[PDB]
Parts: sequence; C-alpha cells; structure tokens
Amino acid sequence: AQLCDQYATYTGGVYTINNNLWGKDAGSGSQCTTVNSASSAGTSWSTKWNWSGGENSVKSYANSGLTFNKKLVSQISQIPTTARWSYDNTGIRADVAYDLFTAADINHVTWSGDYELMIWLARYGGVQPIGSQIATATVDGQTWELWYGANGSQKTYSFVAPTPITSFQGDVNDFFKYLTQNHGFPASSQYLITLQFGTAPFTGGPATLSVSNWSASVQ
Ligand SMILES: OC[C@H]1O[C@@H](O[C@H]2[C@H](O)[C@@H](O)[C@H](O[C@H]3[C@H](O)[C@@H](O)[C@H](O[C@H]4[C@H](O)[C@@H](O)[C@H](O)O[C@@H]4CO)O[C@@H]3CO)O[C@@H]2CO)[C@H](O)[C@@H](O)[C@@H]1O
Repeated sequence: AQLCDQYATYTGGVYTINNNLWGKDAGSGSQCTTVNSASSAGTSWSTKWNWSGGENSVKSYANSGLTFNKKLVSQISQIPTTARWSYDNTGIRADVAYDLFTAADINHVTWSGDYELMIWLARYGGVQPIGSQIATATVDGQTWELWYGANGSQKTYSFVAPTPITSFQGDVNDFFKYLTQNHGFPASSQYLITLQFGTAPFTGGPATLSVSNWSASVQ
C-alpha cells in the first residue's frame, strides 16, 4: 500500500500503518507512507514528506501501531520491541519516536491519553518534547533525558536519546517501571491503550524515514 491521504491506513497482522497527517492544516506540503510488509512478526515501511510553515507545530505522526490486549500498566511484565530505521536527509526539524498512551478508561480514544510515554530515538534541528527536562534517567543501563510536559488534559513523559539510536532493542516496560518507581506514575489504575513508532515532522524535506523493521509485543 501507498498511503497519501490524511488518515490513509493499512493493516496486516498485528500492525496498522497510518499516514496520520493530523497537523496538515498547520502548514504547506505533503506526505506519503509506503508499507513494505506487516505480518505477525514485524513491519517494514517508509514515509516521505515535505513540510513548510507552522514551524513550531507538528504536521503529522505517520506510524506503525501494535494491536495488543489492553491491560493495566501494573499488570504488564514486558513490552519487548525492536526498531531499525534511517533518514536519508537529516537537514530537517523532526523527531523519531515511540508513542504510547494510557488512560483510566480502557475505551479512551487511542490518539490521546491521560498520560503519554514517548521514547525519542532521534531529534533533528533542536526540536524538543512538550514541557521541560526534569531529570536524567538511566533505563536498562542507558541514559535518557527525561522531559515532562502537560497541556491540561494529557500528561506526557518523553525520554530523549542524547544521540540518535538507529537500531533500538529494549523493553518499554522498563520505562513505565522507571516512571512508576521514580515519578509516581499511577500504573495500577492506567490502561496501556496505544503503542506506536514513527516520526513527527515540523519543517523540512523532501525527507524519507525508512523503517526496515519494527516489532513489538505486550505481555
Ligand atoms: O489518528 C486519528 C486522530 O488523530 C488526532 O491527532 C492526534 C494524533 O493521532 C497523535 O499522533 C498526536 O500525538 C501527539 C501527542 O499529542 C504529542 O504530545 C506528542 O508530542 C509532541 C508534543 O506534544 C509537542 O509539543 C512537540 O512540539 O512535538 C511532540 C512530538 O514531536 O506527539 C504526538 C505525535 O505527534 O496527537 C494528535 C492530537 O493532537 C486527530 O486530531 C484526530 O482528529 C484523529 O481522529
């Protein structure tokens, strides 16, 4: 599939790829997402974009998302994941990130949360998460800048890699554990509802993110 419309989507196995140009009215340009595979084991895809204007507004979050059995964060044992990706053009203002949502209501809309957990594998052009940097966190032996921000309904923790990580393998539950244990995250009353990986562009391009593999599961 070739996904160019705002909410063009394709599912295969437990992976759903969404072009997700949720911010397209904030600027001028286009974006198309290509799915290479999407099976029970993993997905491969790419997205090519060019955006101008609205320089402090995100245009899109094209992504692959996992279908999983929703549960309380405190009941999760592991969220193993691998991500391998690259950009052809890094002269851009954008980031590459895991995006997860949690809500007290297990039927909450899946494009937002009571809480959000992001893990930024890269940022370009100095773009930053919502809020402020509140800590340096060491998670599974690796250091992340930890940001916390809120817009009055959604509270968002962003872990940011000091240098880009183009080949990631880890357990996302280590980050929830860290939040639960160190920042009072309410794991025992929050359902994990969404688990995605993709890129959030502000300005630049043409530029293409190639995701050679993304895999995840929730146990
Ligand atoms: O998909 C259908 C649905 O989309 C709605 O729009 C959602 C997007 O789906 C979703 O991906 C997006 O998520 C944001 C999240 O809210 C941000 O917190 C997060 O971080 C931002 C940060 O908040 C900014 O300050 C900073 O500058 O950028 C970072 C990312 O760089 O980013 C994710 C991904 O962009 O939220 C959208 C809602 O705002 C539609 O609105 C809805 O109509 C559709 O049905």
